Amino acid sequence: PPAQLSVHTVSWNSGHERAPTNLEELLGLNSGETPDVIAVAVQGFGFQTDKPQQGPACVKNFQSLLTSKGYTKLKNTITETMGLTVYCLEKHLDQNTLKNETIIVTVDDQKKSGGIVTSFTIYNKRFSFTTSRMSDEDVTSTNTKYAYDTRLDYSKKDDPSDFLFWIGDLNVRVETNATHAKSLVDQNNIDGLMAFDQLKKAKEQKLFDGWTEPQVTFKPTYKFKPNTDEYDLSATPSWTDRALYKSGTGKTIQPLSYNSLTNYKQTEHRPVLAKFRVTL
Ligand code: HEM
Repeated sequence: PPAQLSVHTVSWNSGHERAPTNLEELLGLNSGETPDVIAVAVQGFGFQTDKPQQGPACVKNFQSLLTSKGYTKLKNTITETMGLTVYCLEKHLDQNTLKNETIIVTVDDQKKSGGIVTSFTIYNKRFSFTTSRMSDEDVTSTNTKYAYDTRLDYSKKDDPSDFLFWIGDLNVRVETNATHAKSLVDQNNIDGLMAFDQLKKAKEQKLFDGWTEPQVTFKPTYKFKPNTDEYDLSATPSWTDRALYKSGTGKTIQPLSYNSLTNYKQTEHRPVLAKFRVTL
């Protein structure tokens, strides 16, 4: 069994938009890296039913790029508002110990908010990937707007997973006015604007307890005028798509890079790509 494995994650609050043609950039494969595990999370509208019939292009296009690099799709899960797919290189899998398992958590009677957790074991180490989705208006188990539920947190099991990732738009925003936020963006004072970000507030309320976000050096990923790099200042610029990590068992998880993908500009939010090296 290997000393270390690499994991790439991407999430995007893509809304109504279809999957795009250059997936190598999206998955962080454009400089020839070969991650052991890839997870892709989307938030948007109407996936499961699929009235635009983009399901088949999703499958066609992802399966065509990834199967020829040695990936097996462990699971794709879709709801009306979320999608989560996890891929792993074929060479790591053993059917007798993989114990591939997904749950879906619903918090409302329309099944629009909640999350997905997909877990599996390779080399006797358990990985869990979560995505989640919450509305501002929702009544919730936390009495906050944040996309946390303890059922989605596999570090709060009696037998916590070894490597945990939570990816998606957490419904965490920047709590200041648009003018001040845009001034801090224009000055590139990322840490100054992050001071107003709600993740620390969620953690003060004991949500996302013990979860770490890699250092953010990129500008807010929302809200943009589509096809441009111009902020739509009808919303305070915020960091929407996030990647969080933790270990339940004291394993080292080292972020290598964490960045927004500004070249993908076709919508209001920009995708966020994180790359990690984990030590077994
Ligand atoms: C641009 C954002 C999107 C991304 C990144 C994305 C990503 C993915 C991924 C990675 C898969 C699994 C592919 C595989 O089989 O290996 C998938 C499946 C699927 N996607 Fe998307 N998707 C997007 C947009 C959409 C939209 C707008 C719809 C329509 C509502 C949609 C509908 C579906 C459906 C129905 C499946 C499952 C189809 C099947 O299992 O036959 N996707 N998507």
